[PDB]
Amino acid sequence: VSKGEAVIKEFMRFKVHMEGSMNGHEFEIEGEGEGRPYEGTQTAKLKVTKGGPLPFSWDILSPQFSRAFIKHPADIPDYHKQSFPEGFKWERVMNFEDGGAVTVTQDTSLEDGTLIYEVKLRGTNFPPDGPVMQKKTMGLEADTERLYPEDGVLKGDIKMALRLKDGGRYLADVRTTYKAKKPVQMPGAYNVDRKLDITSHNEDYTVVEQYERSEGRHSTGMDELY
Ligand code: NA
Ligand code: NA
Repeated sequence: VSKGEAVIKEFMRFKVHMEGSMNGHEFEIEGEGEGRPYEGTQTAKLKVTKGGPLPFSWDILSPQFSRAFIKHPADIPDYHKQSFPEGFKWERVMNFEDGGAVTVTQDTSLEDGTLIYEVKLRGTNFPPDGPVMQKKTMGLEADTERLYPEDGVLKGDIKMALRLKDGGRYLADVRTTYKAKKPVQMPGAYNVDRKLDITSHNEDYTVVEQYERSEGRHSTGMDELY
């Protein structure tokens, strides 16, 4: 626990705005959320404000809507919670098994006690007849982010799996750098286990609600072939 880290309260709200494009199609999202940052739980309500109804799966967007809301055991310091009031940024690459590619950048700030999220997304090389652009996915399976500290940043990697409507999994590798806007006490390497659910949506996905539970843990031990 660091001095000033109690600016992240037991209950916190956020506002989010995304500007994005998928295979050259521009869109925008606006939303709001809330959660229990020390319990690792949160919800959000998102609305499509431009480019709707989206001609692609919501599951591409859902992991882009909140790093203050991760539970930690007592001996893993919270990189993101310590970054306040200044906050942090992140830079992500998603590489899908069929060659779809997504670059995402994000800014997190704090204004009058509310967390402010600005997201920029560019997706390219999605097969037009693939499960993303045909809207044939059915949410994210629970996954694990392996995080390690380097040069005052955190580097994360996720083996991500989207459920397919017709059965089976559609995989991605998701690599992200997380960058505090000031120096903070760094954790060791550790894992974040996560389950993100779409709890409700209107028929055309112009209004979407999501929930996530995120928990930090140690690894038990890595660079093995099998
Ligand atoms: Na998160
Ligand atoms: Na879901």
